[PDB]
Amino acid sequence: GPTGTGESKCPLMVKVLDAVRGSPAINVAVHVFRKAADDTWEPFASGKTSESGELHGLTTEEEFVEGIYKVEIDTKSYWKALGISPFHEHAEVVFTANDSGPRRYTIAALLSPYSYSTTAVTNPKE
Amino acid sequence: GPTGTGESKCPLMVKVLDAVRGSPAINVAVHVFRKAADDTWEPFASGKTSESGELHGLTTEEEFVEGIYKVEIDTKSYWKALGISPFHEHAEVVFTANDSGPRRYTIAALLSPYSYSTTAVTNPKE
Amino acid sequence: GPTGTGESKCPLMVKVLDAVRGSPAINVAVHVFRKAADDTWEPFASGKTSESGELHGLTTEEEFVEGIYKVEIDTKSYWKALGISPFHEHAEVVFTANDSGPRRYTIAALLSPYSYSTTAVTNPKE
Amino acid sequence: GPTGTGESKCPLMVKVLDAVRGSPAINVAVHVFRKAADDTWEPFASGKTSESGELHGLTTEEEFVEGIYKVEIDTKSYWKALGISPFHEHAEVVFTANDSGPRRYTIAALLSPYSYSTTAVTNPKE
Repeated sequence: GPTGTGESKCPLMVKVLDAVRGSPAINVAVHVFRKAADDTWEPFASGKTSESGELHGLTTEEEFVEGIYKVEIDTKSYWKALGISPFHEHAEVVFTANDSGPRRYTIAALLSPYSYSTTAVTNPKE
Repeated sequence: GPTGTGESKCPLMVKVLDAVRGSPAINVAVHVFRKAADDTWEPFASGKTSESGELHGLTTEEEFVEGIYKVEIDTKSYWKALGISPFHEHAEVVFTANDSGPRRYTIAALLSPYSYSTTAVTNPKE
Repeated sequence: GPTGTGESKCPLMVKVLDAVRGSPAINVAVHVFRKAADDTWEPFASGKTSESGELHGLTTEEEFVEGIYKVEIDTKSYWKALGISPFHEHAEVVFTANDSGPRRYTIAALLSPYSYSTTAVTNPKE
Repeated sequence: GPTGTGESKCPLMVKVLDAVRGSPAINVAVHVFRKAADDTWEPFASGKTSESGELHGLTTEEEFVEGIYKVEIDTKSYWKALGISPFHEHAEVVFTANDSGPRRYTIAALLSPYSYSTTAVTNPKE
């Protein structure tokens, strides 16, 4: 579940919440990509949210180098399973991650069938 | 149609959206209040949103004086009518109307059974 | 800080996030009221968010009986201190809390100077 | 003024709001894409939001066929222009345009340096 391509002080964590039910979004698949040298998206890490709606251990401090990363949340499969025909195919969060500043990231996403918000971070990890 | 009290160049407008169905929240009750000297809420204007999810002609420029206002939105009757169990009793937006600031105010509300956003203002008009 | 009128399995917790800075909202004063028998708001508990943007220990399982509670977040003082003139006087969350179902509550609030969202819960506590 | 490609009864419209200043996001670049057979994104329509934060006449009913669309919003250049350091590279909305569904689509985006919401649809018109 909440795991991926690494284990460290958790430089990248994802938390998904369900705005219709008032609970975390469990079993939401997440795919992380890194912008490759040839400008394409290279697959970086993936997992699914736990019963807490969280995704941990996706990567590691060493592996998480500067770059443009795309965090893709499969919202569609999530609503489908619930009996709902959602509007979005998925929710994507694209950002630059460096060395030069903030180096631990909490990407949060609040889900509604026709809407979603996404917000980012704190500082060290907690 | 769906109007409040006074009709003319709208200094205050309300718009409500349904994030579950992806459409405007139609026929929603909104009640506006002004804090009186003894700090109690005196009814100011009221109305129900139209088929477009908007409420206009609530008040007028001469009537809308500086002060503290409360826009209360009956969110619960809305979800009940749809058969979804909601969390909130209602949504509220409390703000100070200040002359040296913008004249026109659009209070936007995006609704979910367990969550809501509220955003405000602009200046010239539509 | 994150404390109030009780200590238990945390039936009521509050977390505030800053959407402009990407961090938790620290030192945000929170006031909780309970609808009184005579239909007025009786003060119930209060505190301020910690460095994590969270508020714990506000109440206790025994003290937190069925009722309509109003959670008031002093967003205005928060932005003022930051050098910003916000739009809202505060952010309020009004809901019924029972015995008959969900009995642990996490009220979260994401803050912007002219906007704010609020969402509620999970189930047991975590 | 601020238009995309084809002009007439708008099957797709975009509106962007600034949650920091409480006004429309003016002069924002939006690029629309259609997934092609080989699953690559082919440019479909583009434009900059007007003084009202809207983008109209992007396409036309005859042109807007069923398929998967991507609306990319240049959020970063927006915050840079204001001098605020943002988190996201840009905002994206990926969705399937399906005939048996509504015809008109308004993609609404509410922006903050570290957070964004996106909501959709209605049906008849304005």
